[PDB]
Amino acid sequence: PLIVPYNLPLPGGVVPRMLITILGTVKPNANRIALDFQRGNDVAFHFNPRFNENNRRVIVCNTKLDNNWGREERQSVFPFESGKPFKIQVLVEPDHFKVAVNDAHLLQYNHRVKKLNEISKLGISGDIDLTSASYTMI
Ligand SMILES: OC[C@H]1O[C@@H](S[C@@H]2O[C@H](CO)[C@H](O)[C@H](O)[C@H]2O)[C@H](O)[C@@H](O)[C@H]1O
Ligand SMILES: [Cl-]
Ligand SMILES: [Cl-]
Ligand SMILES: [Cl-]
Ligand SMILES: [Cl-]
Ligand SMILES: [Cl-]
Repeated sequence: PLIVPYNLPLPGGVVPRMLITILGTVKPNANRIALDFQRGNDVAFHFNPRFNENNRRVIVCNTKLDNNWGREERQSVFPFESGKPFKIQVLVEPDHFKVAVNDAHLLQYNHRVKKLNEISKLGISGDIDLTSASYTMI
């Protein structure tokens, strides 16, 4: 088991055909999960499931540049459940991050930060027990 918040270095940044796999379990009565792909202080891709935003479950995606959040992209398809184990896979493609949860496609997020080789750390936080965080090339 890993301690949350967890920082996974991505040596030399991300590259198309890099696959990041995160395994864990959502805690009971969870409020949030966040994956933050960082370029220094900037957040290239924030993936943020929210379990209770105005009594709705929603996934918020965004980018933070110079300490300012941009336009949110929201997804109402919500594959997570409190108490249950999950697998998140993030596949880096030339023009998008592609996210699958529990082997089902969820969403894609167009690259706003374009210096892919400078996105060199992934922060994982929120109301989860973290089992594994790794990457490979496909
Ligand atoms: O966009 C991701 C960040 O969202 C904010 S919450 C955010 O607040 C603005 C007002 O500034 C609007 O109400 C949005 O509807 C709302 O989603 C979080 O505080 C950050 O941690 C990011 O998750
Ligand atoms: Cl949140
Ligand atoms: Cl970084
Ligand atoms: Cl839930
Ligand atoms: Cl693409
Ligand atoms: Cl950039």
